[PDB]
Amino acid sequence: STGSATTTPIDSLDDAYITPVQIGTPAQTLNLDFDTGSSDLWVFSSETTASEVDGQTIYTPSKSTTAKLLSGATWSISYGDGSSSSGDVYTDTVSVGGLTVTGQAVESAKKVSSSFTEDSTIDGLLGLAFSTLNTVSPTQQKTFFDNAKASLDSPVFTADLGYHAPGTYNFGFIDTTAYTGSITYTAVSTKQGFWEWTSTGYAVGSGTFKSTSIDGIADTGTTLLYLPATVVSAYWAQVSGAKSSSSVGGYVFPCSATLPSFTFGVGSARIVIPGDYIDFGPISTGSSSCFGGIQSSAGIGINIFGDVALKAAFVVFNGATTPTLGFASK
Repeated sequence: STGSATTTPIDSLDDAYITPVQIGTPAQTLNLDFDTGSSDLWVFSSETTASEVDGQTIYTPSKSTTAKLLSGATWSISYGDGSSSSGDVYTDTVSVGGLTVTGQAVESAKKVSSSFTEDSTIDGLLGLAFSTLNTVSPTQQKTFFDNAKASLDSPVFTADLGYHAPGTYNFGFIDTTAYTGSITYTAVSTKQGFWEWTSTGYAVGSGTFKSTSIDGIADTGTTLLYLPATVVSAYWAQVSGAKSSSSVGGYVFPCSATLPSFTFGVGSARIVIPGDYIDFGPISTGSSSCFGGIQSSAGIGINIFGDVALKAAFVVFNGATTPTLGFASK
């Protein structure tokens, strides 16, 4: 089997991407944030505290003839950005782009943090990291991909995120028309539950490539590119007037600037992030100070190849017995 679904930016900045997902019988379609940095499929629901729902579409398990309470199971998750959610668990039929999993754990939110409430466009998350990170207790549950894998034509999914445009998540096949050149594959460590890999270095603009190992995670659920402070300083030094602002929470730059590109290495291959992908717009409405899309990972404890990086590539998440990651230009 295979599946293919379009993923759409939630706003003009590409702050996140939403993908429609069919849950239950008859189908209830929710727009979920596919997140290769976590491993829970959770949704706003009829059980979510009413004051914490503001415009989201909810899953109502009582209206699904295939929903079953997973007795005694609860979940609770906290994300790197400080947001969180928790609740109980149903199993139900879940389909993405024509690919169907029966008996998928659907984690129903009883509580969500303010950041989730305040974002009316995201109805929940669909985790695509390794199932070892799943938070369901006392019986850990499998991700949608893990459940689908054996049935897929090939045990892979691909992320093809757009810049200020829709893109595609495919399951079970590699669309050879969706990228240019070849796909370069690179080793993955699953030790921390992430799609963790080592970039071979970077360049800023038309500058020389610096060969240096940068361990980090491929994370579709993180907006920005978080890299070591040395790398980030080298980038922003090429933008007149750019500075790190403790009050804003990262590097800012004059909105009048033209940003240089940023290149990262994948083995001997190179992925070029155009400068415009690094512009996250005014820090507040009407400001001439703009927020940067490359930020320091210092104090995160891990480097994160988030959407800024991934949307410059066609990315293969290869879930073979020994997982790997592939990157192609596009």
